[PDB]
Amino acid sequence: APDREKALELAMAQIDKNFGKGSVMRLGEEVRQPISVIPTGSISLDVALGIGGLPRGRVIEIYGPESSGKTTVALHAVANAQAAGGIAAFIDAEHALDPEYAKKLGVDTDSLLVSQPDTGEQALEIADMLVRSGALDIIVIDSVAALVPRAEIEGEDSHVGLQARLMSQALRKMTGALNNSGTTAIFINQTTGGKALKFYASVRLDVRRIETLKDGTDAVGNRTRVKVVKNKVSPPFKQAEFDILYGQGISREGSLIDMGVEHGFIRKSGSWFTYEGEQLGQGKENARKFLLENTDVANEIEKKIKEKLG
Ligand SMILES: Nc1ncnc2c1ncn2[C@H]1C[C@H](O)[C@@H](COP(=O)(O)OP(=O)(O)OP(=O)(O)O)O1
Repeated sequence: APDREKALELAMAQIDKNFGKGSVMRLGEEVRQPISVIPTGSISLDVALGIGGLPRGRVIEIYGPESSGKTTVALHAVANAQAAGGIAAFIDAEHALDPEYAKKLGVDTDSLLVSQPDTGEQALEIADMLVRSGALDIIVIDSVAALVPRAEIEGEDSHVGLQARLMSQALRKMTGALNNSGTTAIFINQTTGGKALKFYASVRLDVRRIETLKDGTDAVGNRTRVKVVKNKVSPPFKQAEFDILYGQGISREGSLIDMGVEHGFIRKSGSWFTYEGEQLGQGKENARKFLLENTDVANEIEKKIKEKLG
């Protein structure tokens, strides 16, 4: 009887000593703790990730439909890793970034590095050496797909001299660097030229806009769902949902009203949210309005919501 479970252990462990940690996991295991971790400014996602945020020194991929949220996450990530004496670098090859939105998200623009490569090759070289300086915490590439080769942009084919070669290369040599430097790297998507990225990424996130969050009126943002389809640091397949308000981004408040009930610290006495006797208000975003101004109560709720997990 114990020979099986014990033979599986000697073996299992054997697998880690040859191929790393998360080589063989078990969807249940809570096995743990890597101090280094950048909170995504989404308590929700953070636990779904298992280790409470994006691992540092690992390459990451956030993919999905347009306008779902991927970059809003990445930018929150920046802001966190940044508000802790972190130095971020945003290699922009889409010319889409909006500093006024980034600021409201807590990002330090003035101190944010911004490269606007010309060739895909350039971007990955600049990113590479820039990560080798071991000075950066996080680095994000906006749009994997928009990293076209020097050739495709000139004339010199029919697919052969590839992008999904340019990707395998840079990814190969840059993967190591990150390990040492302990810099964690976010890549945005929408394979294409990937097929190599999907393998490297120690964590892959499948983002998608589920609901169209309205505040009675009609528009305020939208509900985003995220499935962590690959995780070599914790158990995969967990998922999370959070609110994104056209203006502020991931709703901290909302993120609590959700967790607050999914964990009983708040009661649904019929569309009427309540916490320890006193009422928060009727209507999901009416309670967020309560949790907004009353930070004391939220601090305790967040505090209790955090103690109930880890
Ligand atoms: N500058 C902005 N001001 C206000 N809301 C914004 C802004 N940028 C994005 N949003 C809001 C509106 C959208 O419903 C939502 C989409 O987030 P966003 O981070 O742009 O997703 P994304 O970058 O993952 O997707 P994409 O693949 O199209 O690049 O966020």
